[PDB]
Formats: sequence, C-alpha cells, structure tokens
Amino acid sequence: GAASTNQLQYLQKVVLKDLWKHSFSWPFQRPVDAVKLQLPDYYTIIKNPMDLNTIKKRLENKYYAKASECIEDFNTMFSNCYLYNKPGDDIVLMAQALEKLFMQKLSQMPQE
Ligand SMILES: CC[C@@H]1C(=O)N(C)c2cnc(Nc3ccc(C(=O)N[C@H]4CC[C@H](N5CCN(CC6CC6)CC5)CC4)cc3OC)nc2N1C(C)C
Ligand SMILES: [Cl-]
Repeated sequence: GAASTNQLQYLQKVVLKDLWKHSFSWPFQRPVDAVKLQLPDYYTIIKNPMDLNTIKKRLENKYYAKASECIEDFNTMFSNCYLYNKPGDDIVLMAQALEKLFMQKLSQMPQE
C-alpha cells in the first residue's frame, strides 16, 4: 500500500526482526528488571525506558501513526544504553554493533 504503510511494515517485518536475530539483541529483548539485575538506580536515571519487545508490541498493536515515531523509540533504546553505562563497557559495544545494523537497515527505508 502507501509509502507510510510500507515503512511501518518494513520496521516490523525486517528491521525489528533482523535486530532481534542479531546475537547482541538479548539484553534489549525485555524491559530492564531492576530487582533481578540488582540496579535500584536504573529507573531513577532512565525516565524513558525502551526495549525491543515494547517496540514489537506497539507495531503489532498499530500504536505508531508513522514510521518516525517508531524510529524514535529505537533511538531512545540506544541513547538510554549510552547514557546509563560507561565508555568501554561491554553493553555499550554491543549496543553500538546493534545500532550499526539498525542504521544499515534504515538506509534502505523505502520512500516511494
Ligand atoms: C541495565 C543496564 C545495562 C543496560 O543498559 N541494559 C539495556 C541492559 C539490559 N539487559 C541486561 N541483562 C542482564 C545483565 C546482568 C544480568 C545478571 O545476571 N546480573 C547479575 C550480576 C551479579 C548479581 N549478584 C549479586 C550478589 N551475589 C551474591 C549472592 C550471595 C548473595 C549474587 C547475584 C546478580 C545479577 C542479567 C541480565 O539479563 C538476564 N543488562 C543490561 N545492562 C547491563 C550493563 C547490566
Ligand atoms: Cl544469548
């Protein structure tokens, strides 16, 4: 159908799916469980938490009106990781590799 429809479909069927399949996706597949991970300060520091499963559900639920809103959530997920953690941390390296894949898939976003 319309370009906007193809774009949101692309984000769900290709971008989200390929990120999930990537070996470094596992920390981003669920919301941070602060009790489990022993991180009382996580939701003190991160006020706009985001994860791939939340994105998945929103795409399934037709929550986003346009592709840009979904891309915002992906970017928020990466930004959260960069903000909370420190340079050189393994989690940051992982996020950077995942983000690179994200950018590559974005570069092929249909416009017609
Ligand atoms: C949230 C910040 C950042 C981030 O930005 N995102 C997005 C993120 C997302 N997801 C994860 N995943 C996990 C990270 C870690 C674990 C783990 O087992 N951690 C264990 C560390 C040792 C703890 N000890 C404490 C005292 N011990 C002693 C016993 C005798 C009392 C026994 C148990 C138990 C918990 C599991 C994960 O998933 C299952 N990490 C993330 N990070 C990491 C840098 C923490
Ligand atoms: Cl794994």
